[PDB]
Amino acid sequence: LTATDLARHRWLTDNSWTRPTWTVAELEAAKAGRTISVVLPALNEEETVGGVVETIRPLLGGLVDELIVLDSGSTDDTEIRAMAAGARVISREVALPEVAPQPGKGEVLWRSLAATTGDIIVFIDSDLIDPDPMFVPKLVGPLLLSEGVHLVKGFYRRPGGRVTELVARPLLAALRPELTCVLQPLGGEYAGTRELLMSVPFAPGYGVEIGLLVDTYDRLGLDAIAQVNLGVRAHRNRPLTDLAAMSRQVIATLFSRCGVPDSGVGLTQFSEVSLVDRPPMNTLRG
Amino acid sequence: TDLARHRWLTDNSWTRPTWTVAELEAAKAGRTISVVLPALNEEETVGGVVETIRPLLGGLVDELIVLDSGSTDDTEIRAMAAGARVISREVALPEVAPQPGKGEVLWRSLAATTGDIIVFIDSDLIDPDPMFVPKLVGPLLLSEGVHLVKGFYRRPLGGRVTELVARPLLAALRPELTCVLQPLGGEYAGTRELLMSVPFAPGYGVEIGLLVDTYDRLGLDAIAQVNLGVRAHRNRPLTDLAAMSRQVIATLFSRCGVPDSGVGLTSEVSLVDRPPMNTLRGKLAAALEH
Ligand SMILES: O=c1ccn([C@@H]2O[C@H](COP(=O)(O)OP(=O)(O)O)[C@@H](O)[C@H]2O)c(=O)[nH]1
Ligand SMILES: O=c1ccn([C@@H]2O[C@H](COP(=O)(O)OP(=O)(O)O)[C@@H](O)[C@H]2O)c(=O)[nH]1
Repeated sequence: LTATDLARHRWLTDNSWTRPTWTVAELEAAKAGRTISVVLPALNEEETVGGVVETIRPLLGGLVDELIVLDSGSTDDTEIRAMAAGARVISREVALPEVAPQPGKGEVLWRSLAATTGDIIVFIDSDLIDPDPMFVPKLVGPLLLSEGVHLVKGFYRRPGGRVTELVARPLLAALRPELTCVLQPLGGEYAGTRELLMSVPFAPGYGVEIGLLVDTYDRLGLDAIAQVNLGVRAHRNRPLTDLAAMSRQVIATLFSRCGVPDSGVGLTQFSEVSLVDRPPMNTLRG
Repeated sequence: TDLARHRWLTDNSWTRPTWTVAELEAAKAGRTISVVLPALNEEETVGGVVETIRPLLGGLVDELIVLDSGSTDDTEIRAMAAGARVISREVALPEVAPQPGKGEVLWRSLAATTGDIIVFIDSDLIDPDPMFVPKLVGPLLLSEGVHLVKGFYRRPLGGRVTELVARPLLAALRPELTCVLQPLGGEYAGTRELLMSVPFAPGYGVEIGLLVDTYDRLGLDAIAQVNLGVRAHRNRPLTDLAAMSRQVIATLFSRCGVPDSGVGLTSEVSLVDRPPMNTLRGKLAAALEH
């Protein structure tokens, strides 16, 4: 009944797949000379990083051209476990030597653009306990097969969370209502074209996902964004103080894209907030 | 900046209010106190809340009203049996058609009360305590310059909307107000001077709108907070919390001039305040300006 509703319905019809059952073989055949890089950001994920790598490794040399763990300064056994599991481990410093690192996830994903060569870049979190081998095929399907798509968001069915449903989706309803069609805007499993990703700033820390979604929308609208169901995953039960820090940075990043000033004041406890994006990687490479 | 917050907590926050009913009665100095419970279909709890306040009626408390918001259950009869006067939205402000939501109820109660101080207490509380009203009025009666008192609950050793939505948004847009522990709480008291003169946000936005307007107009030191006791976080469905969050966002955006689309969640979202009650009840308001 609203303009938002109407666009959502058609966008789901065209750009959302609850059964993204493309085969690896057909996706390989559709690459048409494009290459695919998979990047796992990792900070102290020794218990899970190898398991994630193991689910992607069978695609290496076929659908996937490179599988990189972009280490974020781990002090546990993340790097060596990623090595043994069959990934290429690259530090923030090796990825982009000319810029000093700053903390947070967004920095890692941004730097990975300088360390990878794929025409399509896929991000998968390294803290996943139950990774499924079809994540990468499902994420790249719309990029390889669907005209005009530059960003694919992977969502999970449940057997979003609190920040998604209380913070991100309500703020998008207020500020960019067409984007409320995206089921899991904060999700860490997603893929984009190099053309898109090199051309947008990267928000810091836990702002990176929402920043990329809004910057893509502001340039290209809903037509360029797709989503795919990766399967069933249970909600993680994270501490409220962590969720609040995430909510504060999601707010800061949304406000920075939507014309709202932000005090720069992090959370008052009885938190880390940065409004400093990294510039488009095109300004340094390519 | 934490110096501003530290000083406010030192002077304007009470974890253990010491006040007795007798000392508060003795401090009224001719001021009267109205207690208003908004109620929409609260038959299971409204009587218990009223019962905790009724012993104060005729002493500390001058009026005890349940503002019924269109209930179809036994809310009215049970509130009356417990000793409250029950006033419908229509009776409170008869010439203005009612609109839905909590903010409407609190706003209308201003036309149906005579107190120099108005105390709001939710009627859905499972474990009300008789010292709520004394604690909420203490800073209004015994401190100087306080106009709004927010009652907070200590938690066993705010909720999800408070900590993920309200506090982070205040950090971004009204940073001093992050010192308020439970900005969305429904137990609070205000002066007639303040409440009659501010617009009232609709629905679930009413509390945050009043907090921000008080802050802007009267300042941080006009706001106080008091610990009402230990209460466990209420476990509500996420969809309900999301609808509340969306309205909190809308009201804070209204108070900051952020274009809000008005688009709800696939939920009710209003961007329209009710005007200050002194615009519709000017003679009542003037009679109470004292
Ligand atoms: O500074 C950071 C923060 C996070 N991450 C990675 O980004 C993903 C999401 O991080 P989050 O903090 O949400 O999860 P957690 O680190 O608690 O598992 C995980 O794979 C982290 O290892 C990272 O590489 N650098
Ligand atoms: O339109 C409304 C919505 C709420 N309330 C009252 O305001 C308080 C807070 O409402 P909430 O919806 O949080 O509680 P619930 O109505 O779910 O018990 C309660 O005493 C409600 O009865 C009201 O009078 N009118």
